[PDB]
Amino acid sequence: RELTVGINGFGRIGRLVLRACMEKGVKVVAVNDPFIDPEYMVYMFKYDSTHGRYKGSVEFRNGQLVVDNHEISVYQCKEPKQIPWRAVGSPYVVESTGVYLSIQAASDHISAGAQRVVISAPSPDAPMFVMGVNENDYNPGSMNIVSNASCTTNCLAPLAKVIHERFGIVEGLMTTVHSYTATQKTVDGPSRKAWRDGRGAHQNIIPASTGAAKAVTKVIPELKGKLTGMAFRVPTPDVSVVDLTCRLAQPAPYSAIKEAVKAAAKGPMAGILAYTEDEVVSTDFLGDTHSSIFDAKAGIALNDNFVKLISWYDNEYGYSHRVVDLLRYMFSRDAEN
Amino acid sequence: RELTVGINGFGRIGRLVLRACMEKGVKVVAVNDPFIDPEYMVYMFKYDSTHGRYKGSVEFRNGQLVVDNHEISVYQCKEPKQIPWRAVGSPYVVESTGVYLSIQAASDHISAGAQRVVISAPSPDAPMFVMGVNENDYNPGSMNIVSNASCTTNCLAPLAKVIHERFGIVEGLMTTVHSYTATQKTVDGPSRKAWRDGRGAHQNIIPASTGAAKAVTKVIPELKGKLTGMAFRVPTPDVSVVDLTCRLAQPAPYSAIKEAVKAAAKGPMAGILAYTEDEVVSTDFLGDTHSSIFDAKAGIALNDNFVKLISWYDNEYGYSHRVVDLLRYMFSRDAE
Amino acid sequence: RELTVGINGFGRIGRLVLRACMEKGVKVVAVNDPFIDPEYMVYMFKYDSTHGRYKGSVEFRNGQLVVDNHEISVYQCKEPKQIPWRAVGSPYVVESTGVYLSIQAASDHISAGAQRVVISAPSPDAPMFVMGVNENDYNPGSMNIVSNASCTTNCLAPLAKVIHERFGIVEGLMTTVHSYTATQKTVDGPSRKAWRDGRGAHQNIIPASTGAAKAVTKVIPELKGKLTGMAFRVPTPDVSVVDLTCRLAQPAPYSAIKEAVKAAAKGPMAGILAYTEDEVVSTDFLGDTHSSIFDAKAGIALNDNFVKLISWYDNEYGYSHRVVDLLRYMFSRDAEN
Amino acid sequence: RELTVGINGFGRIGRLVLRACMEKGVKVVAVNDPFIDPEYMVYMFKYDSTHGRYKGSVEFRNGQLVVDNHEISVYQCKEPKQIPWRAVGSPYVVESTGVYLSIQAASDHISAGAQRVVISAPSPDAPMFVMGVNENDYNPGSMNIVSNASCTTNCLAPLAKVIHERFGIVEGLMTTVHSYTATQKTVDGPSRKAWRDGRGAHQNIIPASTGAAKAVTKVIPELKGKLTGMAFRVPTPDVSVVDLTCRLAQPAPYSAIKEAVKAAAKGPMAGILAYTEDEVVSTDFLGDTHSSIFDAKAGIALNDNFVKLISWYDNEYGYSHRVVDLLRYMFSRDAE
Ligand SMILES: NC(=O)c1ccc[n+]([C@@H]2O[C@H](COP(=O)([O-])OP(=O)(O)OC[C@H]3O[C@@H](n4cnc5c(N)ncnc54)[C@H](O)[C@@H]3O)[C@@H](O)[C@H]2O)c1
Ligand SMILES: NC(=O)c1ccc[n+]([C@@H]2O[C@H](COP(=O)([O-])OP(=O)(O)OC[C@H]3O[C@@H](n4cnc5c(N)ncnc54)[C@H](O)[C@@H]3O)[C@@H](O)[C@H]2O)c1
Ligand SMILES: NC(=O)c1ccc[n+]([C@@H]2O[C@H](COP(=O)([O-])OP(=O)(O)OC[C@H]3O[C@@H](n4cnc5c(N)ncnc54)[C@H](O)[C@@H]3O)[C@@H](O)[C@H]2O)c1
Ligand SMILES: NC(=O)c1ccc[n+]([C@@H]2O[C@H](COP(=O)([O-])OP(=O)(O)OC[C@H]3O[C@@H](n4cnc5c(N)ncnc54)[C@H](O)[C@@H]3O)[C@@H](O)[C@H]2O)c1
Repeated sequence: RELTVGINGFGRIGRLVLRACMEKGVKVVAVNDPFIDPEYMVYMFKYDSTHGRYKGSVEFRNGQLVVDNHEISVYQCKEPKQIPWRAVGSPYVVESTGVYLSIQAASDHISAGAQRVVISAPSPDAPMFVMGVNENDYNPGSMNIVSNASCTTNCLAPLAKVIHERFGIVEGLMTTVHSYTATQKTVDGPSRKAWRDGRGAHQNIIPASTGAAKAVTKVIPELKGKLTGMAFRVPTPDVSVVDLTCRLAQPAPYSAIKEAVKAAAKGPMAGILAYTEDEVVSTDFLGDTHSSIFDAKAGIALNDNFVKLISWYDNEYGYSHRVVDLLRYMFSRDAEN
Repeated sequence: RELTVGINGFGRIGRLVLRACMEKGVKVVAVNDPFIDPEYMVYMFKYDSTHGRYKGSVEFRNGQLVVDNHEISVYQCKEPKQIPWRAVGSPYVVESTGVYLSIQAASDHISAGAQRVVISAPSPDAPMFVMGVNENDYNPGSMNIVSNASCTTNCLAPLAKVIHERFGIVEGLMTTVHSYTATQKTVDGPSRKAWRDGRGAHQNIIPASTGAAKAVTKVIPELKGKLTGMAFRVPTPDVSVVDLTCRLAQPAPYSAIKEAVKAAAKGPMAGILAYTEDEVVSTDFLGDTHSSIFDAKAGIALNDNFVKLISWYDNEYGYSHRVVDLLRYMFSRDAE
Repeated sequence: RELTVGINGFGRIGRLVLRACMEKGVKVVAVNDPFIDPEYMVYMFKYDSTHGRYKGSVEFRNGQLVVDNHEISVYQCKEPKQIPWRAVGSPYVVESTGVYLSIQAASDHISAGAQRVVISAPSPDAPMFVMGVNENDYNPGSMNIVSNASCTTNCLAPLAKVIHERFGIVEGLMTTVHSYTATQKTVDGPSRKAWRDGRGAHQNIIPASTGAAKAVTKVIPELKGKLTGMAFRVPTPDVSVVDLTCRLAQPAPYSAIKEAVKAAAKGPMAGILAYTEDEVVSTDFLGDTHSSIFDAKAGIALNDNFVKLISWYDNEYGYSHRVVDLLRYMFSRDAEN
Repeated sequence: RELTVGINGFGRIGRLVLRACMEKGVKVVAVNDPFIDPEYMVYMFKYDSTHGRYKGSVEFRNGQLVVDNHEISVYQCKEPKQIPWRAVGSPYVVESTGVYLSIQAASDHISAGAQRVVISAPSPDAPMFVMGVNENDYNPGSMNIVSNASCTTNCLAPLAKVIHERFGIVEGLMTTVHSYTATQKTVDGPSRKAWRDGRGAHQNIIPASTGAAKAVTKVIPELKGKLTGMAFRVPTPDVSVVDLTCRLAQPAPYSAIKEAVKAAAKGPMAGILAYTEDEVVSTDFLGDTHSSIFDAKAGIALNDNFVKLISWYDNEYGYSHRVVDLLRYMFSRDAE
């Protein structure tokens, strides 16, 4: 009768989800990754190029990963249907492999003994949630497979909600200037499904499609047809920034925009949306747990109804924190039985 | 009876202007830079981290830089009033130091012997020009000091002109995702006039100003109050991209946008504005001489009146070619 | 009765081998890569983040890649035994996939119709060659599967040959400061066989084992037991540098070392070993076709018998040129029938 | 009756020295930097691209920088002779500007009121110290201006001492693969005193000098003529690694090398020299306070008398901690 968590895919998100669970006191009972044995998991969790050394103890024994004296079972399965989730008492599962994105693909975790699945990416069909925006729409009795959307959606949606509710978004287009990720290549190589994404990640500014802005209209249905966008991948290893250009229905002097964002940050979006007026740059958000940090000085108003709003996000770390927040939220709701 | 060019500030722009002049047959008679001696100028011109080795001969002798057998006088002065422009026959001067941006600061070149000055950046008061957009407003009678605007302005203005003339820009905002430059720092250091610009250039996405925010509506006055924008400096050493989000007056389905850009690129803006449908990334424009290369596949439309348009530019190389094109244009008009 | 070439694995080396063949007038009859279709091959060959746009025409039609009007057959096979080399008249095959490194693995090309194979990497057992060092040891009648060693070996061996023959190498240890490659990761990810190599390539200086110095003693047997070394992978996308610290038998004033290197560069190692006294840095060798460029000003002599010698190499481009040179050499020798 | 510290040059080293002082309870009474005002110092100290946000409070008021409630006077002088060190009670001064390296240049601090000066770089003439190697040679009677050598010297000297004392270094040569620094350039620009250092720092592997080449045999005189080396600057923003290739007198099988380093790290060089057998890379040492971290698995031996030894260092952070350790050592010795 406590939340327990299983992680499938011990990657950037998977490992940082474990870090967040340790920080928040969420019990992780098992990790599955066929490419990382237990001894190697210790190394990959202990040392991080982006987020530093884990501040605590990491060891292995008895085929287990032991973090701050918490024993975590380690499985080595290539397919969700192979994973023995029943053995660790039917945990809530984070699907962070990147390759099981549909209800059908993720449902094999349920039949292998998972109580619920949270897909750590947009899904073509599983219901999507962004904490601070639409988590109340989760239904414990009808949804065992959900999605926590993307990092970009988690940055954009809270800001879009604040702005739309105060001023009215008539239409908006967004760009994210985004750090490279594990799907990209060190040098020019094959990416048949998205050719630009094969090009050397460290050498290039790379345009890339993203459903993340429209995704904000799955989580904020009033914005259907009113928001879309795209990405540029650039040579930084973490932290990204949303640039939202929108036309507003009611006049929105920039002072009124700042006040609305601050009010949201201090109140209902505390911990999700933050507000700064400092002269920040991307590294200043390494390790930041917010979904969206509004950059007051970087935005521009052409006029009272046409503005460019800028918001930062640690795409690895903020998102991993939201995965945990969504799990905890789901569990508190699922207690409705 | 012929165009001759002097360069003040033998930097990224100054050296690439000399390369462009060599490519386009324009005679450079002198280069001034107090921080680079002739023998050192050979090395800095011969080897380039971004644009490769100079394909030709580079030597020094008799206090001169010699490129492909052309002798270039080398001066070593810290202030424009010190430079002996009269000794090399009153050249047209490129002001590419970054620190003499006003008519007042640049006029010292004229009184030191320069025939004309082209400031290689936006100016608070000198008239600004973008080839393909407003060069015809140059008035030989009354403009001895001019500006070639900025690299971003040279990318944005040709595209904005095409879109505005075809569909009508009601309002627009732009971003440039821009390579780092010489004003930035390798590691966090002082930049009291722009604090974010001091932060390590290779480590950060850095919000910043763009010269295009102010310059674009000087060169296209009809857009005054309808367009501005900002930059993010990112960890690439050259090539940048404009992302222009605009609301349009006339219906602008994306097929019509593509046909409008193509027409401009094949016609009046040939050599200035190009058009691609290839799956391009920033390195694909290293050494491209165009001002603006419209990326058809990267753009997105929300609807027929609200669109995001993407256009690339080699911020060092395209702009340097435009400096040379402006000089040749001025010289031809000065014969009136 | 002309050299014809088949490429297996159209990667950094595979594509740059095709560029070199075009430059040198070597006929490439076919390319095989299961991850790159013909239309996508056009794109990957045309545009290069490191070496610029291909200067010529690239098109596809009739299931073929057409470069400067030369038609090249394109195959899409995952295993060497699947490739129809007989269909294109028994070419000499470049094995540049990175995954068929042994005589046994590469021999399937022979049974599929390849006349010879050149493995574009060190082999555990195929005989290895470095142009300018030991190519004369190739035997047309006994070797159908050979190796062109590695980029580092191709840089080190020519210099080591010059120095050993003039002064005598008593012992030497080398480091290569080397650009990242396709085997590395954009962000921290799994590399179970070599853990450091999983760490983000763009963020880190990464120590990495290399058999490349000892490899110089397979190609220069007199140096057995006398040379080994290691690598640091660093955040550049191409071009690397050898730093060889050696104790010499005969006194070797640095002026005598420079003269020996120059004599080799102007004479028997022309096109293989070059010599500069300019104030060069890594980008200055992008596109350089030499195996080894000796940096006169960067080296140090502690004394007449103990020195550190520095030599540059474009690891992608120089090596790709040597693959072609070795093919042409093999073919001229194989004419012995 | 207590150590007080003044910092001249509030740069990478100056700010990280203030961080180290805050961590180690050392009182900083003043900071001087003509290029950073108090309000700007708050920002530059609070936010760090490499080492993260300062974990504490940072404010300005009354012309002062206030860190965790400690008031620090802020001066704005361009020359040491201008700095009012007497106003803050004759502090021990860190000279971390990079431009006052000689006894003669640094002595102006003494005549302006400094009790002592620690130059944060090798000096042509001031006596140089490496903690764990030769600090005992400091003579309070006769050394008011000293140097803490360089970061590479602080990595190399402790390891060289251990190896030489155990096995005897016959001869050695070293390389440091070193992160870029503030002296380097974002894009190819002028560096007339060291041409390769002008080339774009983020694009290139750059051969360069290391302060350790000359400094190591000043701090370990027994190695004079037996050790020198060079650097390659590469595209990382912090952390560097020494690669020491030496011929040894006594048999040195690699197991014995490991036991010798371990013994030093656990004993007399605790906090200075560390020892790891983990599969480490450069980022793993961000924020490490040790001078030298021996990488057991990365090294290689050709034979029992010829070996290559690898040791890491956070060039910014480890060195800044050593500056503070040297100041505290000097202060304790000055009580004699
Ligand atoms: N990195 C980001 O910024 C980010 C942010 C939000 C969401 N996401 C999403 O999170 C998911 C993972 O992203 P990542 O960045 O962590 O990628 P990653 O490549 O770092 O991690 C994927 C992990 O999954 C493991 N794996 C692969 N196949 C597996 C399988 N069949 N079974 C079990 N494990 C398998 C890999 O070995 C690896 O450790 C993706 O859907 C991604 O879109 C990423
Ligand atoms: N780099 C770009 O992308 C780009 C593009 C368009 C325009 N610009 C503008 O061009 C100008 C030069 O920029 P850059 O990127 O070439 O900078 P840079 O730092 O590379 O070049 C400036 C050069 O001026 C020399 N210099 C400095 N002070 C001088 C003086 N007082 N007198 C003579 N020479 C002096 C320097 O030694 C250096 O060689 C700036 O105004 C910049 O805004 C830059
Ligand atoms: N890049 C260098 O600096 C360098 C230099 C010298 C030698 N090498 C060696 O050359 C070889 C290739 O290196 P690379 O850098 O070009 O790697 P790469 O990853 O860029 O290229 C490998 C190519 O092989 C293809 N491939 C993968 N599996 C295949 C298969 N089963 N059949 C056919 N094709 C397949 C991939 O799709 C890819 O295009 C490796 O052995 C490498 O060690 C690399
Ligand atoms: N960065 C490293 O890894 C490192 C390590 C060890 C030692 N050092 C040495 O430390 C010194 C500082 O290096 P850094 O990397 O901190 O450089 P830096 O450029 O970051 O810092 C120098 C600071 O001095 C200030 N300054 C410049 N001129 C001044 C003057 N005349 N008076 C007062 N302040 C002035 C600058 O505004 C800047 O804040 C150099 O001697 C360097 O060799 C650097």
